[PDB]
Amino acid sequence: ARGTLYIVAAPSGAGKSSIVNATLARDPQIALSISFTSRAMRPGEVNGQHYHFVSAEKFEQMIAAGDFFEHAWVHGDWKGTARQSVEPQLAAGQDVLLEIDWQGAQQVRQLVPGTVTVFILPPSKQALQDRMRKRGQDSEAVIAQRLGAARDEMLHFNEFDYVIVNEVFDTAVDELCAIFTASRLRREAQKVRHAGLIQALLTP
Amino acid sequence: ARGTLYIVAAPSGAGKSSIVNATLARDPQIALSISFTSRAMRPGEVNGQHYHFVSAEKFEQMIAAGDFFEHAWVHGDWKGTARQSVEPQLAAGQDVLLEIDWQGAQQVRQLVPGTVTVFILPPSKQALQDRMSEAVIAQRLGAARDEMLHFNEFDYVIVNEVFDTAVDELCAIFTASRLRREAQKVRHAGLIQALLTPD
Ligand SMILES: Nc1nc2c(ncn2[C@@H]2O[C@H](COP(=O)(O)O)[C@@H](O)[C@H]2O)c(=O)[nH]1
Ligand SMILES: Nc1nc2c(ncn2[C@@H]2O[C@H](COP(=O)(O)O)[C@@H](O)[C@H]2O)c(=O)[nH]1
Repeated sequence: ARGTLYIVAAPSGAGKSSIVNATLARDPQIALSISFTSRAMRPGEVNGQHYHFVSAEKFEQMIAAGDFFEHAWVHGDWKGTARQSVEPQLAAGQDVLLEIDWQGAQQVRQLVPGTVTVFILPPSKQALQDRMRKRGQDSEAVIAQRLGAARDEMLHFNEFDYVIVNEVFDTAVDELCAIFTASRLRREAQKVRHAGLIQALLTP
Repeated sequence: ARGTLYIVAAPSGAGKSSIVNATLARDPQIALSISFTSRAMRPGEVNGQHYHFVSAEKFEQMIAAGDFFEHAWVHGDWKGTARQSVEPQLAAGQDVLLEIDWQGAQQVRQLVPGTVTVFILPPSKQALQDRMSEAVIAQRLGAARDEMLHFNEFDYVIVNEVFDTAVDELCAIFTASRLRREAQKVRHAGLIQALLTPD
């Protein structure tokens, strides 16, 4: 039985990665994917942990080679989910969670129909600024640019099945866990998981 | 934000009632709806607890008056959800849970947009038989299979193997359903407008 594909999107600085990491620790049957990006490393980021950082030429080499399940030009740099991070896992029955923008989510929706997609909103525009200057010394000009890029991402929230507002951290984690739990209870998934039981109950 | 309408159906002997009651204890923002029925009261039954018991003539008067949100002929008697048990609560932002048969669930799905329907199955054929005179027992098992044949009409399916897990799963369904986009667009309309407006 194929794994379920999950998408959790949010502008950076809304706290999605902390929510996802806490959610997966509680629900370990879902694997996280590490994206590729040609954007420059920001302070505090670790290559091979937050992203696989590569050159633009290497990334475009990987585009041309067909290495990406989805990829997109995100805020003036390449971002991408490697084919090897998703397609074999899903084919092997492993659930996979992608943290990608709306452009990537749209490509994934056309590739995998039943993807479960969640958007996480910050509790205010101010909340975005606060989390950004606690991740590293960014200039006012860069903070203004990233805030603008955040609004651009949030304009596409309506494309997602669920919306979580990250007001209380432990509550947002509970809510993302409820969404993941509920998705395994959907009729079509349960028909597969309990096919034998259903056959027994409906037999005369 | 309007309340959500939830439907939980199951054959007899699947344990649905205990799961629903335990779920309501955990989630007090959910009102349970008391159905009307024309079935005769058994000695000791309390009108207004499990049902609002009325005469068949009164039930049929309510059909004719359009008073029922949904109603059906269930196991040889009338059963019905009165409009007044649903529409005011939902309009006041209170979630409402209906315990009705598959015939009723079909009517509600067509009427109310975001209706969430859940079907609960026993963990095995033996477990169903155990929970249940040979002809009466066979009759009740036959009614159970007829009910379970319609599980495919429901959005979610819970197999009641472990009780506390079944309650967690029902709670997860209620929680997740409130996070659905269209509900959140209403609930957070002001926040969304601010976030999407430029400087
Ligand atoms: N399409 C796509 N977007 C990604 C990928 N990885 C991260 N992003 C998204 O790019 C945006 C910018 O993230 P940041 O550059 O601040 O780390 C975020 O919305 C993030 O989720 C990816 O693999 N594909
Ligand atoms: N359509 C409909 N079915 C109901 C209603 N209340 C109970 N039922 C159904 O009637 C059947 C018998 O319920 P009982 O009274 O025997 O516990 C169950 O399948 C239950 O779902 C109602 O308001 N409407």
